[PDB]
Amino acid sequence: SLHYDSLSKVGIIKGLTYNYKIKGSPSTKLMVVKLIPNIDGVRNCTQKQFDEYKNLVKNVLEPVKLALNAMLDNVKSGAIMAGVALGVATAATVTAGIALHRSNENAQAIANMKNAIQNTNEAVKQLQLANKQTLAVIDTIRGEINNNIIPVINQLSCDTIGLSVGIKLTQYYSEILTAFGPALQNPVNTRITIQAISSVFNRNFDELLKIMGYTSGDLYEILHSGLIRGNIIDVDVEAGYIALEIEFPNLTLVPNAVVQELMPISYNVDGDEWVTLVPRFVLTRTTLLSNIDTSRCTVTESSVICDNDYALPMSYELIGCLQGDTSKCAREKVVSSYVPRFALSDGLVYANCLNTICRCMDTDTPISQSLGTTVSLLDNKKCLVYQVGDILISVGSYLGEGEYSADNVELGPPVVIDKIDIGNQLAGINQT
Amino acid sequence: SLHYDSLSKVGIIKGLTYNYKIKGSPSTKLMVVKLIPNIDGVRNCTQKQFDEYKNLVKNVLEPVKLALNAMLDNVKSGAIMAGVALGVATAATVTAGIALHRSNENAQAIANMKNAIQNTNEAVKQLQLANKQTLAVIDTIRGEINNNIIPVINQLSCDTIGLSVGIKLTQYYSEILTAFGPALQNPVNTRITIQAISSVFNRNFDELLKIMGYTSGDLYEILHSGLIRGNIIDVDVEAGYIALEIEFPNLTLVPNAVVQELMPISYNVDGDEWVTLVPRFVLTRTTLLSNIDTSRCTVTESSVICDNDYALPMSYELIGCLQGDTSKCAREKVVSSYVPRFALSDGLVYANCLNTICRCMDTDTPISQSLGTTVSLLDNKKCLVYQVGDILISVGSYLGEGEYSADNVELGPPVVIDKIDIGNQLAGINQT
Amino acid sequence: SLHYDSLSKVGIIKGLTYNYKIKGSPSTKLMVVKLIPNIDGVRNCTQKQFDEYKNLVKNVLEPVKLALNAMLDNVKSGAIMAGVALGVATAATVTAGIALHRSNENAQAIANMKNAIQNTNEAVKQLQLANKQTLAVIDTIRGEINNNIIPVINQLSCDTIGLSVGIKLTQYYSEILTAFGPALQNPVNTRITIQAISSVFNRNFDELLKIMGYTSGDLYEILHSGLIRGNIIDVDVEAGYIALEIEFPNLTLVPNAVVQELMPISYNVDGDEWVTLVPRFVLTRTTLLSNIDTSRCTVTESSVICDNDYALPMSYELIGCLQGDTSKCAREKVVSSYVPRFALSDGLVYANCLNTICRCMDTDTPISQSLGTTVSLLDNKKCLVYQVGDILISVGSYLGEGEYSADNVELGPPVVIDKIDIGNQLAGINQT
Ligand SMILES: *[C@@H]1O[C@H](CO)[C@@H](O[C@@H]2O[C@H](CO)[C@@H](O[C@@H]3O[C@H](CO)[C@@H](O)[C@H](O)[C@@H]3O)[C@H](O)[C@H]2NC(C)=O)[C@H](O)[C@H]1NC(C)=O
Ligand SMILES: *[C@@H]1O[C@H](CO)[C@@H](O[C@@H]2O[C@H](CO)[C@@H](O[C@@H]3O[C@H](CO)[C@@H](O)[C@H](O)[C@@H]3O)[C@H](O)[C@H]2NC(C)=O)[C@H](O)[C@H]1NC(C)=O
Ligand SMILES: *[C@@H]1O[C@H](CO)[C@@H](O[C@@H]2O[C@H](CO)[C@@H](O[C@@H]3O[C@H](CO)[C@@H](O)[C@H](O)[C@@H]3O)[C@H](O)[C@H]2NC(C)=O)[C@H](O)[C@H]1NC(C)=O
Ligand SMILES: *[C@@H]1O[C@H](CO)[C@@H](O)[C@H](O)[C@H]1NC(C)=O
Ligand SMILES: *[C@@H]1O[C@H](CO)[C@@H](O)[C@H](O)[C@H]1NC(C)=O
Ligand SMILES: *[C@@H]1O[C@H](CO)[C@@H](O)[C@H](O)[C@H]1NC(C)=O
Repeated sequence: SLHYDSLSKVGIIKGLTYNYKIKGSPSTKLMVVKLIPNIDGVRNCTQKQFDEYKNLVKNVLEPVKLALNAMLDNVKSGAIMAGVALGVATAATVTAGIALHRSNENAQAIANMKNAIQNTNEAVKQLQLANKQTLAVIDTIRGEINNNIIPVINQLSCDTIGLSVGIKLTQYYSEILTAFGPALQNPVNTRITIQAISSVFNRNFDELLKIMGYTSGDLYEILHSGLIRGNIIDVDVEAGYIALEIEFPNLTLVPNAVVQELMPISYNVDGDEWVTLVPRFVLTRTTLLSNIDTSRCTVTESSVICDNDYALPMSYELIGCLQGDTSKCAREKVVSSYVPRFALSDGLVYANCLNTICRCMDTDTPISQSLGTTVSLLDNKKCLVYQVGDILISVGSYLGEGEYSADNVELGPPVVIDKIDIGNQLAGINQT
Repeated sequence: SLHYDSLSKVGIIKGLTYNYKIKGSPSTKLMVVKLIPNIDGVRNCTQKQFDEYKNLVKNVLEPVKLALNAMLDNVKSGAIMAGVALGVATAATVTAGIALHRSNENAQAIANMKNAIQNTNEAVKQLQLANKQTLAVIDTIRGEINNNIIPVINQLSCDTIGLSVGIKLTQYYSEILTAFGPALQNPVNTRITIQAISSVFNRNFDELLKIMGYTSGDLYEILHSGLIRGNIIDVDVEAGYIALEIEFPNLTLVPNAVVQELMPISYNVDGDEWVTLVPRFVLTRTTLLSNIDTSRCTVTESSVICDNDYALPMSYELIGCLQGDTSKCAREKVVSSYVPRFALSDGLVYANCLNTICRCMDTDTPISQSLGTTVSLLDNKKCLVYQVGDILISVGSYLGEGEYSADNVELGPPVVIDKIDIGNQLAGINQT
Repeated sequence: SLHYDSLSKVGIIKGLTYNYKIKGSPSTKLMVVKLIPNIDGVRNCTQKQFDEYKNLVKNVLEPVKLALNAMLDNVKSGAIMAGVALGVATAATVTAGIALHRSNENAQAIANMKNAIQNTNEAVKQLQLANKQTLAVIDTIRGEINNNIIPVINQLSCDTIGLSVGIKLTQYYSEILTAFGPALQNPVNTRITIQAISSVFNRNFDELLKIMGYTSGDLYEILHSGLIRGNIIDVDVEAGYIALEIEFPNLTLVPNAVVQELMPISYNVDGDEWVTLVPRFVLTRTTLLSNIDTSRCTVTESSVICDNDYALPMSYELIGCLQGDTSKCAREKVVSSYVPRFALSDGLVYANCLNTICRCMDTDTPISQSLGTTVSLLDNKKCLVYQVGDILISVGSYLGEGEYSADNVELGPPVVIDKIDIGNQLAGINQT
């Protein structure tokens, strides 16, 4: 439970409040990415280039089929994993293996549609499966032929058509190696985001989502957070395609979990300028404080959205600091020319008026701050419009038992923190 | 003030000297990015796809217009911010809000040109505003229609034209969501680099700069450093466009500020190989040393260019080390097979001749180093061409009071530094 | 030498074993990237735009030619570097300078083919040099003209052809500045990966490799690891091209070097849930342990592939921990809702049955764990199929002197580790 009045006196001002969300239950859609295109219309001119290409595709997929079959043979049917056959695995790996087995029904439904997939002549098509599920099938290369070669085909000789298609087949191959590289090497454990899958399809993830029945504008939270992901459930070596299953997860709101932002400003210590060291975000669960590493999460207007729960333990001293004992708040000296010197909270302005400019516009007078005063509070008790630095701002009233003051503030120890500095410091401590 | 003679004896060799620059005053140009294209020529074939598209654009921009109006209503007219209405903000946020108000004059000048923007039929066009400012207007989609559909339109049926344009409209939409995503969610505080804006325009930032009156080759320092940035000043929901203001800042040379590079090499300690731990870059201001985090700056041939002043405090022990007391310089043991074992400074070579190969080519003799000697200096007093490792090099003369030696060098404490290692070490220290 | 039985008792389970590889000897191929295209077929319509373009290219390359000549003049002929003329350099810089001199023979062979390069009319061409080496020559722009303008040229007026080509020339220029930016500023020391070079050629690295005589599928280890790189050996300012030399290195298997993965799980301490802090990867050389920073390496199915040898020293306490003294293993408390609670190793399952669900399926009974027990081992001595969490798994037999137990496990000190937390903690330690 954060204590805001004692924190503001060491320059820590209450910022925005966000709620906390984590990935919830799954929902899936099926997709096929074709590696071997339908080249009807250019077959006689491109015969040489196309046969070379097909052989390369086969060599890429054969090792993938072996990896997928190796895992399927370790699961029998809930489903039981053969621990001895698998030998070594993480809990996540074992779970992925079981999931692959469960998805085999969809893989078979897709395989039985092989002819419909092969005979598709449009870059994007939707097929129906025997189990009433839909399948999104894409062949980027066919699109490029339909748009760039066919409309002008009567102007091109076969040598030109052959060379032109060969370059297209080749650049597509490079896009596959880049987007699915890791997934082809480890098809059981690797997941691919929708924005990465779309890099094979000219980067058009909006089209892929539309086929699967979604509007991009309605998926902002899971799309932007990178939570729409797929995995390889099957491959067909001779047909030349990869079967993916794509997840569109729900989000779970975590009860009694609040993420609070803190806004540090500089403060005065007998003529010197200092800043207090606290984490930007603090996670509170009912009553307890913990650390939240938001560099691994997406922060939105109202929510912090994480894939999993990333709460980390907070040190004893930091909890003591945040709960109101300022003698435990480590501070660092400011040496650079800029640092935030004011902030707005609940309509009031907190500022270091010894390092920035504070004036009352109603009276055209300067605002003083004694050297023993750490921060100054600007409210509407005496003046409505203040000049703070290069801006003018109107403020509200102060709520409290009496006039705000920061005349006798207990400060924590000074620190210098860096990788090299800690090395030198800790060595000095143990050497002495 | 760095002491180079005592530092070279622990393997720290003086490297290149750079000056220091930070962002200076702004200069701006106006731009409009059209989301709804001019489709004259295909209107009858694309009617269905185009109407769906326009509705999606409207839904994307409406929330942006609300965010922009919400901030404008908090500023009245210098301009005064309503702190109570805003409630909670950083100093940066308040400044951004005031800036938005100031840019409203340009937003109105652009709005009054709405018909000229809508009736543009070229991918890139320059318009004149009533206030004698120019406006750069782009519509990437129109370019694609002019280049890929119109020249072959007599070969295409309407079903084909409809589908072909639909895919283009859709992929453009995806590029907008990726490039301006964060900016549409927070249009007041988010800034976009020119190389990111250009990702909507086929990645052609040179064309965008040319229209705005600049040559890319003359903007290397601010272009490469990521300092050319824009922000959203207005949107037009029904017209389907975003109005941006793009900054082309001047750079400020910081007086008496010098950034000095240090080049660590290994050295000998009684048969073991050690390296001293110092920061690669040290910032000096007149006489004082501080840390500079160059991972956040662009380092060029002669300058270190930072957006803001990022100087950080340096620890007491590290200052003592760098100023000549080598007993304060922490060292780490070398366990890997490679480490720099020599360096060139002021025409002279410093090397660890117990771990690498040092020979005099003039006499074809080996160069000895006693076990108590930390580093050896190779100069032209005795030999002109030296073999150092696998290279041959000519050297200059040594400037000093007498022969260089490193026979009695006081060394600092040994350390091992990592995240896990510090955890274990600090725990051991407090537990004991 | 890792001690696995005592480590499993604090939740550290043996994971996968990888071998260790580093970059070996070089092999090279030559390439030319043309900046000034062959525009035969559109010369009369594009005259204005083309002349402006050529002037811009000249201005970009002139400074590069000066940097290259400045270094060549410091090397005479093994080759000898002029240390005085160079002044200040790292060992790496001096080596790069010597290498540039050695590559000058190839630069001359390329220059003598200038007319063959200029008269090439296909996007990708292979030329023969007088020294029997091949040269890969690319001109992306020519490809775009051959594919998008010529087939429809009778439908386009000159104004249209002029504008259309101008946009293509301009976007190409932007791609060059992005891909070779750093290389043009520092042509002696900067290296470019093949996937970055290919970003000038529509991202088609498979085509570039094919011309140079390679199959992408056979280069997975060096291609994916980023070890296929080139450097600028020459430029021709008037002709408008950059000459590159591209390296295709062999890999060296490091003898007696093994990289071992560790898999941490949670464990019980009197009702609390804790996890032990160890590095994920440990490098062993014959008998010695060291740290390996794999974030700088590519991890493949069987190998860890690094550019250079990145072994780092390991602390005394961590070695003691890993070699069997568990009182030296620092631990951290779990506060988040998820943590791995089991793992599979050598067919056996290790689990924390106080925090997850453990049951025997053969008898349909729960598996107990006393509060004083740290971890539980699930083997086939009593039950074949276990339920662990939400999965079912079959297990093998335990190899040892008797029944596995973890009743009296000595634990190391508790820690909280973060950047801020260490700052506060170390300050408290020195202040007290
Ligand atoms: C652990 O605590 C000790 C004692 O405070 C630290 O040693 C002292 O550190 C200060 C800087 O914080 C040194 O500053 C100098 O003090 C003298 C006063 O004699 C003043 O004239 C100088 O201008 C400067 O301010 C002080 O010399 C130094 N004391 C000694 C005996 O060396 C120590 O650095 C702390 N350890 C860590 C890792 O922080
Ligand atoms: C703080 O200082 C103490 C005392 O120097 C450190 O304890 C000692 O650390 C060394 C390694 O630096 C251990 O190495 C061993 O020393 C014995 C000599 O008895 C030698 O035969 C071994 O081959 C090895 O070199 C030494 O055992 C250990 N001393 C004790 C009593 O355990 C301590 O590690 C330092 N703390 C930190 C965080 O650095
Ligand atoms: C270095 O060691 C000392 C001594 O263990 C640490 O001080 C103590 O730290 C613990 C937390 O680890 C504090 O926890 C509290 O203990 C009281 C028992 O009196 C209990 O009732 C509370 O609920 C809570 O568990 C303990 O108060 C504190 N001791 C004192 C005198 O303040 C110190 O934090 C360690 N330093 C570092 C950097 O770890
Ligand atoms: C290739 O096949 C198409 C479709 O039947 C035909 O129109 C074209 O003339 C054929 N080209 C050659 C060289 O046979
Ligand atoms: C569409 O409009 C254009 C321009 O007037 C015309 O040439 C074309 O024939 C029209 N197509 C149809 C299907 O009406
Ligand atoms: C440009 O040159 C080509 C090739 O000789 C010719 O066919 C075309 O008509 C010329 N165009 C003009 C405007 O002279």
